[PDB]
Amino acid sequence: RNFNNLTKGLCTINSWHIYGKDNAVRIGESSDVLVTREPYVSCDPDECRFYALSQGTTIRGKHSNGTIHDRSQYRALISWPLSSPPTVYNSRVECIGWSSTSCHDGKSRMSICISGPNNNASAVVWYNRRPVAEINTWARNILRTQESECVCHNGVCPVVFTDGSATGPADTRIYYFKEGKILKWESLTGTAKHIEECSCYGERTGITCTCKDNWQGSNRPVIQIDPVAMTHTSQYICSPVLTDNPRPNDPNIGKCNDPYPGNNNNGVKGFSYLDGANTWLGRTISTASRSGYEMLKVPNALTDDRSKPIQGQTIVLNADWSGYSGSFMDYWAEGDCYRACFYVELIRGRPKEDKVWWTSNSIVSMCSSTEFLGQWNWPDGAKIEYFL
Amino acid sequence: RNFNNLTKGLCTINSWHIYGKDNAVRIGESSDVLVTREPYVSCDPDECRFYALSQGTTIRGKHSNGTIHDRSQYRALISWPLSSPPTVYNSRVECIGWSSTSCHDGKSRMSICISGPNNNASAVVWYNRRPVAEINTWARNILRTQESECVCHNGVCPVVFTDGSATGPADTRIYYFKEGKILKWESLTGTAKHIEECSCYGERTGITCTCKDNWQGSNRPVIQIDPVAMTHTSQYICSPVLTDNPRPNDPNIGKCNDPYPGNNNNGVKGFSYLDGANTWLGRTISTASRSGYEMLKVPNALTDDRSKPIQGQTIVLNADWSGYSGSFMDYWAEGDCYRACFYVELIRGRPKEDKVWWTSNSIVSMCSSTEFLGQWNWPDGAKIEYFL
Amino acid sequence: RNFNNLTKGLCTINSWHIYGKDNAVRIGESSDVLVTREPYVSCDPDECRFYALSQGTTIRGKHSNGTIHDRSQYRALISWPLSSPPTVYNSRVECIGWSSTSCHDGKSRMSICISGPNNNASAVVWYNRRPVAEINTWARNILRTQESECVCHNGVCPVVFTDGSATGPADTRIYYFKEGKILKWESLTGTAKHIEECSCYGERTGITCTCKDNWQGSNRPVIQIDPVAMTHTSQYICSPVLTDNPRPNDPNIGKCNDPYPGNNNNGVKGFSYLDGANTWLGRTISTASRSGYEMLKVPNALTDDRSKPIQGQTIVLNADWSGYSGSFMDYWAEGDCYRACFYVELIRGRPKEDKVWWTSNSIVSMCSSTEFLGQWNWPDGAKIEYFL
Amino acid sequence: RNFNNLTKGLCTINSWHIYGKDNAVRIGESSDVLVTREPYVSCDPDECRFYALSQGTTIRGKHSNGTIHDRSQYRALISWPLSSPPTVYNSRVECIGWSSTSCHDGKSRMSICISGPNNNASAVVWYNRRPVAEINTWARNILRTQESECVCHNGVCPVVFTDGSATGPADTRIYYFKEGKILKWESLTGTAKHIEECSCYGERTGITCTCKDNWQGSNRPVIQIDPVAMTHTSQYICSPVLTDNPRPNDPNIGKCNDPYPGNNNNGVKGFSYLDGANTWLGRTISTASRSGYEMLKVPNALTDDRSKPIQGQTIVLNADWSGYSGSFMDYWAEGDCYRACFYVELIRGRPKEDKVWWTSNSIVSMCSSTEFLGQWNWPDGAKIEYFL
Ligand SMILES: *[C@@H]1O[C@H](CO)[C@@H](O[C@@H]2O[C@H](CO)[C@@H](O[C@@H]3O[C@H](CO[C@H]4O[C@H](CO[C@H]5O[C@H](CO)[C@@H](O)[C@H](O)[C@@H]5O)[C@@H](O)[C@H](O[C@H]5O[C@H](CO)[C@@H](O)[C@H](O)[C@@H]5O)[C@@H]4O)[C@@H](O)[C@H](O[C@H]4O[C@H](CO)[C@@H](O)[C@H](O)[C@@H]4O[C@H]4O[C@H](CO)[C@@H](O)[C@H](O)[C@@H]4O[C@H]4O[C@H](CO)[C@@H](O)[C@H](O)[C@@H]4O)[C@@H]3O)[C@H](O)[C@H]2NC(C)=O)[C@H](O)[C@H]1NC(C)=O
Ligand SMILES: *[C@@H]1O[C@H](CO)[C@@H](O[C@@H]2O[C@H](CO)[C@@H](O[C@@H]3O[C@H](CO[C@H]4O[C@H](CO[C@H]5O[C@H](CO)[C@@H](O)[C@H](O)[C@@H]5O)[C@@H](O)[C@H](O[C@H]5O[C@H](CO)[C@@H](O)[C@H](O)[C@@H]5O)[C@@H]4O)[C@@H](O)[C@H](O[C@H]4O[C@H](CO)[C@@H](O)[C@H](O)[C@@H]4O[C@H]4O[C@H](CO)[C@@H](O)[C@H](O)[C@@H]4O[C@H]4O[C@H](CO)[C@@H](O)[C@H](O)[C@@H]4O)[C@@H]3O)[C@H](O)[C@H]2NC(C)=O)[C@H](O)[C@H]1NC(C)=O
Ligand SMILES: *[C@@H]1O[C@H](CO)[C@@H](O[C@@H]2O[C@H](CO)[C@@H](O[C@@H]3O[C@H](CO[C@H]4O[C@H](CO[C@H]5O[C@H](CO)[C@@H](O)[C@H](O)[C@@H]5O)[C@@H](O)[C@H](O[C@H]5O[C@H](CO)[C@@H](O)[C@H](O)[C@@H]5O)[C@@H]4O)[C@@H](O)[C@H](O[C@H]4O[C@H](CO)[C@@H](O)[C@H](O)[C@@H]4O[C@H]4O[C@H](CO)[C@@H](O)[C@H](O)[C@@H]4O[C@H]4O[C@H](CO)[C@@H](O)[C@H](O)[C@@H]4O)[C@@H]3O)[C@H](O)[C@H]2NC(C)=O)[C@H](O)[C@H]1NC(C)=O
Ligand SMILES: *[C@@H]1O[C@H](CO)[C@@H](O[C@@H]2O[C@H](CO)[C@@H](O[C@@H]3O[C@H](CO[C@H]4O[C@H](CO[C@H]5O[C@H](CO)[C@@H](O)[C@H](O)[C@@H]5O)[C@@H](O)[C@H](O[C@H]5O[C@H](CO)[C@@H](O)[C@H](O)[C@@H]5O)[C@@H]4O)[C@@H](O)[C@H](O[C@H]4O[C@H](CO)[C@@H](O)[C@H](O)[C@@H]4O[C@H]4O[C@H](CO)[C@@H](O)[C@H](O)[C@@H]4O[C@H]4O[C@H](CO)[C@@H](O)[C@H](O)[C@@H]4O)[C@@H]3O)[C@H](O)[C@H]2NC(C)=O)[C@H](O)[C@H]1NC(C)=O
Ligand SMILES: CC(=O)N[C@H]1[C@H]([C@H](O)[C@H](O)CO)OC(C(=O)O)=C[C@@H]1NC(=N)N
Ligand SMILES: CC(=O)N[C@H]1[C@H]([C@H](O)[C@H](O)CO)OC(C(=O)O)=C[C@@H]1NC(=N)N
Ligand SMILES: CC(=O)N[C@H]1[C@H]([C@H](O)[C@H](O)CO)OC(C(=O)O)=C[C@@H]1NC(=N)N
Ligand SMILES: [Ca+2]
Ligand SMILES: [Ca+2]
Ligand SMILES: [Ca+2]
Ligand SMILES: [Ca+2]
Repeated sequence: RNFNNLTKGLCTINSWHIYGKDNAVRIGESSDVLVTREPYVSCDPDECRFYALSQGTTIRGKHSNGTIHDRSQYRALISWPLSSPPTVYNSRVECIGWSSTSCHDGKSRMSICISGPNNNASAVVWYNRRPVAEINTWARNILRTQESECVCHNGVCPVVFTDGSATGPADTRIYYFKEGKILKWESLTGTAKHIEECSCYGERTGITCTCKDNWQGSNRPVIQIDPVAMTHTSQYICSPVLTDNPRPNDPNIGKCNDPYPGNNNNGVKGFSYLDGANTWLGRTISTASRSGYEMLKVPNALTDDRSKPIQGQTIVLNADWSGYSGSFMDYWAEGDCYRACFYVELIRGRPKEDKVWWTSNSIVSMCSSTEFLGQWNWPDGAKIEYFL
Repeated sequence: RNFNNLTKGLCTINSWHIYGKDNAVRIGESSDVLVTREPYVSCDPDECRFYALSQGTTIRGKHSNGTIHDRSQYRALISWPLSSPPTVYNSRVECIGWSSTSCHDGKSRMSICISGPNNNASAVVWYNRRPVAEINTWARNILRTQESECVCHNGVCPVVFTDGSATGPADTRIYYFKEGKILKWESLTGTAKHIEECSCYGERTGITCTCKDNWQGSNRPVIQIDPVAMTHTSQYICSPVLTDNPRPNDPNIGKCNDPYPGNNNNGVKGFSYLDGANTWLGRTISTASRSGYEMLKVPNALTDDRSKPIQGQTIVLNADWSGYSGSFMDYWAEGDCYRACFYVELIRGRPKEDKVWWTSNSIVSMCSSTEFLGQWNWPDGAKIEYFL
Repeated sequence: RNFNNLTKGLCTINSWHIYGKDNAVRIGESSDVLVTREPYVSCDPDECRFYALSQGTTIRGKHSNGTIHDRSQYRALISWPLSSPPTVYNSRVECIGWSSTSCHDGKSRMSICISGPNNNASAVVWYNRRPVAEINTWARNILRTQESECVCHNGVCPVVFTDGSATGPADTRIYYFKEGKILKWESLTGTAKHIEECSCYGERTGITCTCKDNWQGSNRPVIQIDPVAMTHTSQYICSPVLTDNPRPNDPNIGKCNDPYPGNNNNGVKGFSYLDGANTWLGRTISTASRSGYEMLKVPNALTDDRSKPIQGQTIVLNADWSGYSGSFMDYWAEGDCYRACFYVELIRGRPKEDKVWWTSNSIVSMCSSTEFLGQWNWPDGAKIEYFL
Repeated sequence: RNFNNLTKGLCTINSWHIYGKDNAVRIGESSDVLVTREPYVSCDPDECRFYALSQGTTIRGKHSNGTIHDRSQYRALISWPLSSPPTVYNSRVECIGWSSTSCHDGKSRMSICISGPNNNASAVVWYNRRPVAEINTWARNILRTQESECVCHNGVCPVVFTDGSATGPADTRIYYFKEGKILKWESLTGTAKHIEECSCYGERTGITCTCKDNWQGSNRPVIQIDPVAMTHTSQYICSPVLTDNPRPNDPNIGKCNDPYPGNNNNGVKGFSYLDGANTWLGRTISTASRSGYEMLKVPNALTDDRSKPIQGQTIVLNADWSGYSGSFMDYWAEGDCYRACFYVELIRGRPKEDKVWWTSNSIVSMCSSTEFLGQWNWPDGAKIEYFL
């Protein structure tokens, strides 16, 4: 086997087709399905799999009570076959913790899990299913990472971490791993003022990450990483099509180098594909809550502070709950281009649906098509009343 | 690995032997068995598997309520080991949607799933477990396909699709795929007046598909495909032994080039093996409903408008519910001929058994023998009262 | 891979050690464990597995009601990993039917299942997981076979079948298969007067089968098969240590060429290892019912009509229910001799325990040791009251 | 494949990072999780797995009643994927019995299980999943072994056994196996006065086992084995940091060649890594009961009868139940040193929590880091009240 190199550009995105859906909450009403949150998708050279942070209990289990909680000792990164639900009997534990990332370099997979109390957390870096390196908290305030896949080029896999405040300046670092070992790390540079939960993808231009500014911004910060030089830049998506949640209404001028104001101390993990005229942004439909999901074609969104949509696709109706979203691609597929993909976490239960005492989710996932395909909408599909 | 070529003729069919049976509804009374419908069987070079459209819930799950419904966002094509039931923990998701086909070309498997609303559905073509090509609705009226396996020759795998009315003229296309890519498509030609849910098999003569005319015909339309020239013809089975359901009683003269009249706007997926004196037709025993199943040896049924049975075998008693049926063969078996096989979907629940709120099925499957074997009958075997 | 040849003798049997136990009924009180009966064990070159006839329902399932029944359409030969229980999710279906045998020839496995009504049953012979040959009933009276593993030599795998009365002269045939194809069959010859449910093993001397005379005999008939010449002989175990059940008390003179009288029209499947001074016989402890199990070292039991035990080992206490027993060996193990093994079916439920409405079993299995090991006893271990 | 050789030293231990955790009791509240106890971890060259003695019932099953019991016929050594729980459907049975050890030699795995009544127990030695050798009880008083992994060097795998009194002098033997065959055994020599449940690890210096003195000692006996010469020595950990449970308070002078007095006829399985200045000892926090767990860096603990801690790490709070602990390492990992690892059994249920009628456990496991990582604590996490 050889390390994968990012040699292709993105395929032209003319619409999005259904890729995967697990219906986990529906099935888990009467099956041993693990409670999860913070899911994602990631491919090996021979298989693509769903990933998430388990809560170490099934949904029907009495221990599902209290699973709105983010960081217990009972959480772990698990993976399971594409579009199956995460069950006790089919889920493979990648590592133990409450914040994660994972990616295949073409030879083996690296998985990283962070665990610990708020003031003493640590990352353990796994490679080829063995622990290889460890990183202690540097700011003693909830060391945390992407919650979606990382990306590798010639064996080098950059990962974005943040340690420090969620409501003020924090200490973000970009680490560069190879075979699980730390080659290098660097402090965040550029104009992004706060970074969490980066969603990344790679193509010949390098690695592009769309993150969340939890502190002041409702536009999304972007980190662009050169995995050969092992350097990066940062800014915000310039477009006035704002993509965090909650967020203000879309203005006519966005902000390239500072947070667009209106909403503070909150946000949701999200993503974009930034590719000139082939640029597509994901966002919740609601400006107030994690409901609905849509894709919008916004030419040169990264650099054009006046850019507006010229095409779109609804993925989840505003009437239905969404959640985290992130990017991944099958780097090992046939063809001359990388097909952009994404997932949307469909959160069920607390805090929005409090008649149950649990919080979980299911997954829907799409990839791009060069056809202009008809659109459907893709709800979680479970009926909360059944769980009462 | 090499692409499979259709180099053999059918084995002589002198009776049918039991091949597989999953007892899914019996087992699912107390196990995490997924609700399904529209099942089939399909072989890889090293394994044969059961396939069906899941409803994204188990039978005992409260979400089984309402599963008479055909086209939700919670459906997916799944496969699972031969004669096991389709469980949450053993079912592999092939693609997402509510109409499907799948076949192995000798190197890898192609699976196709259609999803979307009635006026905006699309097919996604998967090859070697990756999405490769997409096809948008062309008539904006429930794009739909075979619901049983396709067949390949030297890498070319033809598939029959229909888009348009179920009760009048529609737009049927035959697509020719290789490695998931579209080589060619053509509009239906010939004398078949309406085409749905083709059941196909291949042999040195080419690929033969027996379909359903939902509009006016109670004889079955046939499409004969040359996978090298990538062309086809169509007509009806000439025999007065009528094989759709519901249907009129058998006359003494059938119809080769037009629907045999009596029953409109309904039908059931079915199959036949058309092979001169070695011809066998499948049909429900009842002329009114999906109950019973029998095989009848009807020499030259395809071409002889006076042909009658000279031998038969009961598969399911008229007292027991049947459903969809279709053809498949193990193209990778040893020997000098292809052994004809088929499955019968045994539907339980709604609309016929409405004391439960779900609709599901189990599978029974037979293959041909050159012996004249004794016959049994093969009911689903579940007791509805247990589910109350 | 090469066909296995029977080149070794039996290891010296000085005691029996625990080999496997699945505790199926205990576990099935609260797990999706299939109802079974007629179990056995059989090895591949890389794995040994448990086998049994499923009843197509779990024990806790309402369809377990009535499973005392022997021959429904819902039965199948299944296999599952050594010492695990037969669950819905881990059981592999080998073929469909209500009487079976199976064996690996060193290259692939042959499995045979019989299905059908009493007057029209048929065997389907599977090889490398595909149906290859079929055999119709020849006496129209419950065609039936070994219910434990067959044995192969240089690709030839003999199997004993019986068709006809259980209470009078019947038509027994020995079939010789290779790669699933019928090389030859012959009618039973020799002095055995009735043959059912042969338990076989192989060693350089040939293949030895210990069967059951259901009609008149409480001594066991023996069939000795030469798999090269494809011929056989038959007689009874000469020893007055009688090993059927029910049976009379042990006399001082046995019978070599006729049934030992006292009990008619009943019996249980059993086994022996007939090897001169290294001869060991299995039997129930009770003479009246299927309870208890013991091994007895009876020198030259096959040929000596005065032979008595000189050593023994209790396997299951008389206070505990037993059932069918049979022979198997790991033909692919290291060493200079074949280690004799056996299983005992531990039947729970009806008819002996009628407070439940089901009949099932678990498995215990032992192999021989050249040590003189201490003995334990091995009950099923389930408490019937828990199922009420 | 080649036999593994112990060619590396221990990595420098500066802290411990989370390695695995299965949350078995939490998950088993509503899933088919087997009741276990006496767990451990052991690696193959391509995978690391959890191991334990099943009780042949699930936790929610009614047969969980009475599982405080140590030695029934329903116990077996099982293994399952790292950090998954031991379920009916994912657990692989290694052998049958109520005391075990297991280890991979680089080519295949040896597993040993002891079964039988107290006065007639026997060990069966399995190699590459086949029984190879058997050992009868030599003292007729509960033949018993390590309850954690053994260690191999160039194909030779030493194992420590004890037969005889738990409250007085007993007969301990060290066996040396290769490919499951007995090369040699020897009686215990040295100054250890009672030996049970050795926890072993290997490094270039040889194989080091830390055991339990059940009779008089609250310091732990140590056996040091040369797997080439096949000889051993024994003594106690000299340190006054006492590590058995229950135990007296730590004095200022320990004992090298005799039991440190204060607590008789009890103890718990435990471990240490004895490596000069890189020495770390594990122990329960409580001196009275199996609660809490901590690691303490105690330079030259083995040889220095005045040695005290200079660093530590809490693993389980004193408020939480612990249990058995033992050593293992991934001998097949990359790098220039072997990374020390350990597991802690977290016992739930009886005798400490008697509102339930069962006894089971979950597992937490850590490995060493050369970083000085922040510490968390790792409770079982189940709420007993949920099981009522
Ligand atoms: C079968 O399936 C197919 C395929 O899915 C379906 O076809 C799809 O239909 C959907 C729904 O209509 C389309 O999505 C929308 O796309 C429009 C963009 O396209 C329009 O505008 C284009 C740009 O026009 C401008 O520039 C051009 C030059 O570049 C200039 O020519 C023009 O004059 C103008 O200046 C047009 O080019 C385009 O026309 C083309 O396409 C037409 C088909 O759509 C075709 O008929 C034409 O002939 C031509 O070919 C077209 O006019 C997006 O604007 C829109 O997204 C907005 O609206 C949705 C609600 O629907 C909202 O959720 C979005 O967030 C967004 O609106 C918010 O943001 C805006 C930007 O800031 C803001 O201005 C809005 O006020 C609004 O803001 C408010 O809400 C948000 C969200 O809550 C909040 O954050 C804000 O604060 C604020 O409160 C949709 O994405 C697909 O493109 C279309 N696909 C295709 C291939 O056709 C088909 O319908 C299905 N068939 C059936 C029968 O069902
Ligand atoms: C152990 O197992 C074995 C193996 O399974 C069992 O043996 C099997 O037994 C079954 C049941 O009897 C047989 O199935 C039937 O086969 C007949 C066809 O065979 C008969 O007819 C042949 C043709 O005769 C004609 O042509 C020849 C020349 O070609 C000429 O010589 C003759 O005079 C006549 O002109 C005969 O050749 C054949 O004889 C041969 O075989 C005999 C054994 O069967 C043997 O004894 C002879 O010596 C000779 O060797 C034989 O006479 C099918 O016709 C029949 O199917 C019809 O009937 C069933 C109900 O039973 C029905 O469900 C079918 O749909 C069908 O009838 C409907 O359709 C007809 C065609 O349109 C129509 O005419 C009918 O009126 C009827 O239509 C009505 O119902 C349908 C359905 O609801 C509806 O749609 C219509 O609208 C309308 O309402 C069976 O398939 C097996 O062939 C046979 N197998 C073997 C190898 O023997 C054995 O019984 C078991 N043993 C025990 C103890 O149980
Ligand atoms: C730890 O574990 C170890 C290992 O398991 C335990 O040791 C084992 O202990 C068991 C139980 O005692 C033994 O099983 C029994 O073996 C005897 C056979 O051995 C005895 O007889 C031998 C033959 O003697 C005759 O011939 C020799 C010459 O060949 C001659 O010298 C002698 O005078 C006589 O003529 C002796 O050689 C042998 O002695 C040797 O071994 C001794 C140890 O056992 C040792 O101490 C001596 O020094 C010497 O080395 C010994 O005396 C079997 O006969 C017996 O089986 C019968 O009894 C059981 C009930 O216990 C019954 O279930 C069996 O079916 C059978 O009896 C039925 O069938 C008979 C034959 O027809 C019939 O005659 C009986 O009347 C009876 O029939 C009735 O019941 C049946 C069944 O329901 C029914 O069908 C009939 O119709 C009728 O109603 C046992 O198998 C093991 O051999 C022994 N193993 C070893 C290695 O030692 C140890 O006990 C454990 N330790 C502890 C502390 O628990
Ligand atoms: C984020 O995470 C990090 C990493 O985990 C956290 O940092 C960790 O903090 C923990 C908790 O404090 C530390 O564990 C303790 O370690 C001490 C040992 O270190 C101390 O002592 C060292 C030795 O000093 C002696 O020798 C040196 C020369 O060698 C000499 O200089 C000195 O004067 C003295 O003579 C010191 O070197 C060391 O200082 C160094 O480290 C400091 C940081 O810790 C640093 O600040 C200094 O600058 C310097 O660098 C330090 O002083 C262990 O002694 C202790 O274990 C005892 O106490 C715990 C309870 O806390 C108890 O459970 C243990 O069993 C043990 O005490 C029992 O046994 C003793 C031995 O017999 C006995 O004497 C005690 O009385 C007691 O016995 C009683 O209880 C037991 C148990 O029930 C019973 O059996 C007996 O019978 C009896 O009843 C802890 O292990 C970590 O080392 C530390 N790690 C690191 C890398 O810093 C950090 O806190 C977290 N941050 C936050 C914000 O939460
Ligand atoms: C695409 C679709 O919904 N196909 C239907 C099909 C269809 O309604 C009729 O053929 C008429 O066109 O009939 C029914 C049926 O059992 O009659 C099953 C199919 N259900 C599914 N494939 N999901
Ligand atoms: C084919 C068949 O039904 N075989 C029977 C067998 C049979 O009734 C007797 O041997 C008499 O002929 O006995 C019973 C039995 O436990 O006595 C089990 C077998 N059940 C099954 N194999 N399913
Ligand atoms: C063979 C056996 O029963 N070993 C016991 C062990 C033993 O009783 C003591 O060490 C005294 O000798 O203690 C207990 C224990 O938790 O204290 C667990 C072990 N249970 C099992 N291994 N099943
Ligand atoms: Ca924000
Ligand atoms: Ca019709
Ligand atoms: Ca008899
Ligand atoms: Ca002690």
